[PDB]
Amino acid sequence: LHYPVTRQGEQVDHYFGQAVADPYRWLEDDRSPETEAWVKAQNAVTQDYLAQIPYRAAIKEKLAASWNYAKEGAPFREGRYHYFFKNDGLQNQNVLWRQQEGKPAEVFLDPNTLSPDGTTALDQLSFSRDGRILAYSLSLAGSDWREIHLMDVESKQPLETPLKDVKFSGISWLGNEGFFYSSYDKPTDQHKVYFHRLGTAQEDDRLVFGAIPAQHHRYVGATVTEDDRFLLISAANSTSGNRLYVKDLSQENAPLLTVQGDLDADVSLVDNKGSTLYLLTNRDAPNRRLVTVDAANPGPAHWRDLIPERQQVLTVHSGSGYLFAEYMVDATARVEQFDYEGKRVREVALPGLGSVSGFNGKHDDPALYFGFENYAQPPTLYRFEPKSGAISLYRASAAPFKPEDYVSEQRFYQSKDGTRVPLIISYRKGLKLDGSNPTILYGYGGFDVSLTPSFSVSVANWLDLGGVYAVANLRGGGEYGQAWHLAGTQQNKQNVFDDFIAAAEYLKAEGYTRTDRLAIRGGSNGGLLVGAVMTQRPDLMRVALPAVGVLDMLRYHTFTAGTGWAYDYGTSADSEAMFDYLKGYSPLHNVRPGVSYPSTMVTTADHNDRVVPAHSFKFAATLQADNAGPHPQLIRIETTPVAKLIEQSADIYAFTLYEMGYRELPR
Repeated sequence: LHYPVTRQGEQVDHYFGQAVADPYRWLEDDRSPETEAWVKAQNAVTQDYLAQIPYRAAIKEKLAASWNYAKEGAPFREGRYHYFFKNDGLQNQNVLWRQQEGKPAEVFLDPNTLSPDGTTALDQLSFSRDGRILAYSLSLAGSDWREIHLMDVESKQPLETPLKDVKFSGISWLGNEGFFYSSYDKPTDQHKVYFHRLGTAQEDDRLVFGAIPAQHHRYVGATVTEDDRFLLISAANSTSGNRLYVKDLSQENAPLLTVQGDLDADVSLVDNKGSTLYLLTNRDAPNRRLVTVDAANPGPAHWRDLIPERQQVLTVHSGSGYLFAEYMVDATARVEQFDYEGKRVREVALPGLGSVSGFNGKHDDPALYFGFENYAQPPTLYRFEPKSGAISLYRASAAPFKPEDYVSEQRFYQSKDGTRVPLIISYRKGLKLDGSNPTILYGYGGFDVSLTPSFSVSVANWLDLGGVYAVANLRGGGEYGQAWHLAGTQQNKQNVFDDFIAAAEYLKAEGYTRTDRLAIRGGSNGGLLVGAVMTQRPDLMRVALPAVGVLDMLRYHTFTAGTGWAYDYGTSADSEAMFDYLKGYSPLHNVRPGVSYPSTMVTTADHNDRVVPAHSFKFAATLQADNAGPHPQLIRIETTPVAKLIEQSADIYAFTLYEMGYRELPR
């Protein structure tokens, strides 16, 4: 196996008088002739290696087939039509359909046509109060930038020229006058809120917040309440914590009032009832609570509990004049229904143990819809009649997978410090705990993100191939509130890696699998997780699959959206203690010459806005130069989409099973 030669530069960075060599610094430029040539060469070696795997084709074909099935989302009324997303199984992007009373359904907006190879994608859609105008954002290529298009809903033709330079933005209508959105320029790290009035040019949009020094923030958002009474402005500099402001829209030129003026807690708007604001917050409540306060004196000291904090994490949706409190019980959902006065109407019986979506609707919606799923249960839709609480099946899944053919169980293990951590293990019924089943252990562990049960075609296909899929709810995530999150941020980040290592040990000890049959996987912060564990414990697994990971913890913040993750990671510039902690686990800086790493398949796109390819490029290069054992250190750089995903999903599984010693499908 001959790796492409990777040139070593002379770059040397210094942190607190300490020197650190970075020979692959030139790879940080993913658009230079050199880097693009290296990328091309690498993909060559990789595809050549995968060519050796006989069953790859069968896996791809199995993946393709099982994916082709009709999908249809929940309907939602706007104006005089009911809209709904559909996919006949062969379409890259879901199509928005529309239908009027008794009349036949028609296509309303098909994103696939907006681009030859379906590159451009539909992100968010927002209808005016009357449903006569639709604003929707499109993401060209694969960047965080957007364009907001404006369509006349009746004729389905463009209303005005699209708004440009929109990013990390919402789209919230003030009646039928216009909408609020966010952008970094006028109308480069000072995000601002602007108001676009229909019938005017974007160059004249009025600045609402973010321009004066006191309002400078990296991220700002704006939302107008359903009844058009209040404008809520959130402002933040990092991924956790935000300030919040309110403006009464029934008054003429009302001033901004401060709901929360510090970044010591997250607080967001749920709805309003008259002049009373309903807010979800973790302020003085690690598991979050729902509070109310009068909009005319909305400070934290006046907030009053509507739904008090409990031992489980709270999330709140509103619809049909009710509030729906979703609680997380060991990563699985439970739902309760309350009225705006805080009185509990009932516990809503869910179809089982998993994840629920929905329960979101307008004040007047006669019925609410919700989806249910888990690792063995493909997405199912239900109709919930609010008043009686009657539930009825709305759309069974057309996916080619029978739930009862699988097992999905929850187990708890203990991490290094004794902490109890949940783990959900899924597989085809009939499996024996003899420790030989090929297994993929997945995790994330960060940014208060909770890994709740989710159905995946690619995963269900791994289960059919005889493999085991295990998802650990590591600290760093939000499964057990802020405490769970914080025990995995900054100088505690090692707790996340220890929890992951312990899950690996549990799976072997319980007979699910063994070291040569274990693969660990993760994406982004999960890519960091894999990179950190494979460098600290190369002896723990057979295959490592770090996707789009943050792997250079010393320079991650000098890049892209990296400037916004300091809350969770801290930066090498904060202090020497933080620099030392980061250098202590930074994957890129912990690869050592002479170590035998497991077979690795680093995945990433050639260009990416959120997590720059440089992380993966440099990590892969470093592994190829340092690895001593006979295991291949490869990198697959992606260069239509679902056809490219299936391709990549097949490449990963083929590589994994092949590296575990298989030369014929496990089953």
